[PDB]
Amino acid sequence: AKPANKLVIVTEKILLKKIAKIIDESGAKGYTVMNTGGKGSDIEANIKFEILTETREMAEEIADRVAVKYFNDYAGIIYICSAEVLYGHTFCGPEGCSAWS
Amino acid sequence: AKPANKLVIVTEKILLKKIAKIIDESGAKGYTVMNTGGKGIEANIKFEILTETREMAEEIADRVAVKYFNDYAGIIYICSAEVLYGHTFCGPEGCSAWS
Amino acid sequence: AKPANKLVIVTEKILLKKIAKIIDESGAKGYTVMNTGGKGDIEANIKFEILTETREMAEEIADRVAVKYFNDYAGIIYICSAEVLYGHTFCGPEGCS
Repeated sequence: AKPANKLVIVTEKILLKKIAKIIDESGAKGYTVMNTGGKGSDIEANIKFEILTETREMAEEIADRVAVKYFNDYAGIIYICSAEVLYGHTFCGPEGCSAWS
Repeated sequence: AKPANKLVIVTEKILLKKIAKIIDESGAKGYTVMNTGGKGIEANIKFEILTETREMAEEIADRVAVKYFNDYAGIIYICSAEVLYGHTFCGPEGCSAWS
Repeated sequence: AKPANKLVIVTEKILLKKIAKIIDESGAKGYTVMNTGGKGDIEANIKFEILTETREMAEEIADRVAVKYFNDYAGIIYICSAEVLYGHTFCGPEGCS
């Protein structure tokens, strides 16, 4: 297994393409996005991005860049979880996630 | 970053408003909720709630489970998280960036 | 609370029923699945989340999904720690004590 940070961004849907561009420019290999309901009826339609990164640095760079650009003006939360990647051709490369020295 | 507990509730979709009322009364600052599927594949719902303490998370879990989960299907679990940004979660002071 | 392993699988939507079969055959008690998007334009994919009482059960699901599909279909599998607080099926009738 390969260590990873899982970065989660929950914010306004209008920001979808701008945030995707930031993730793309970061070096992260990819992302998952989903429609959510958010209360922060007063439920509103949000989006949630999930990004695995190999380093905590990469995750903080994405978080910092999203927040600095948008979070004065738009509601949002960004948080980080630990994770281990078991399989993932792009994340782990072709040697896979359980290579030996 | 600020430590958080992430409380997840997966349950029947008919309980959405009922469970949202409990979360709103708890003092948690917000929640996300999403439409999901479970083994029937039948439509259900998933809430995710960040709390500043484990006690707050447990109080929400206890109240939801006792009120509904002896009558409706539901599962409640908790994970650790660290919050980097969040005006409402961390407050106007921010998420303690040098901690 | 009961310690648990949270296994997540993100893969192509066409695989939904075939992955669900592997989860069901594993001994896992159930799963949540959702429609998601991935970098494409974004394109549609699916995400499963499965809680298991042991690590080896999670890995057995991961290994079986990757060996059958991941030479031919895109996919990522990862694992997180969790604790279950309430869950009649996961914890048994005594609860998650």
